[PDB]
Amino acid sequence: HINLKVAGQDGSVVQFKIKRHTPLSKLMKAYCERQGLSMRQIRFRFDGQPINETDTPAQLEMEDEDTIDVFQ
Amino acid sequence: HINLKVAGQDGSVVQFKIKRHTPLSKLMKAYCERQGLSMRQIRFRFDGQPINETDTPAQLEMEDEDTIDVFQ
Amino acid sequence: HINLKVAGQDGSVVQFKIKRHTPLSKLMKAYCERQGLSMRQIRFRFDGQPINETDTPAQLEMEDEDTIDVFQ
Repeated sequence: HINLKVAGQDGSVVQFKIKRHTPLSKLMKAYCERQGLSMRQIRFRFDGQPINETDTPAQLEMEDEDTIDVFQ
Repeated sequence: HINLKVAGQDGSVVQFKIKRHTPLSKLMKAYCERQGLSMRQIRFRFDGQPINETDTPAQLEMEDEDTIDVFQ
Repeated sequence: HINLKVAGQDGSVVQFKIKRHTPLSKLMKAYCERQGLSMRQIRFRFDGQPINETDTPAQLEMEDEDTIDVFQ
């Protein structure tokens, strides 16, 4: 697994672990469930690029302790 | 204190700090309270072994930044 | 940004990132919102000193991976 941070605009940082070839939608759904948020209302980006349903950490060239940004 | 991670099957990783000779039930109860979960429905394991009410990090040979796995 | 930990008496550790010259009330409000807590009922301290509305990490001489303590 690699460890990823999900950072909100409020400064909150929530941690996940995910395998490099697993879709990031695993993480996005878990974030929403754990944080009581809706995909209808939030968006996830990595180094400015939107993350799609099937993108994986390896495809997006993510490394351990990288950060995903969440926006409204 | 040592720092411990509690990892769910969804990839969520939640952090605790606990003294080495304090029972892990402190951590288990705090996890349940903070995550809105019930002991009735979840179980905690460390390197495949169930964690009991009075087990301590020192007894289970846990070290800083180790991970506890949570299951349904 | 620097990374800060917010530690509860239950051993929970929640992470934030904040710029050094931004008021810590950003973090305090985010903690309360994310944790479903009220400022009416909790207090934040750093190395024994209460944190006020306009105190910044730089003013309080905080560094990456320092811990803020939360109390009832």
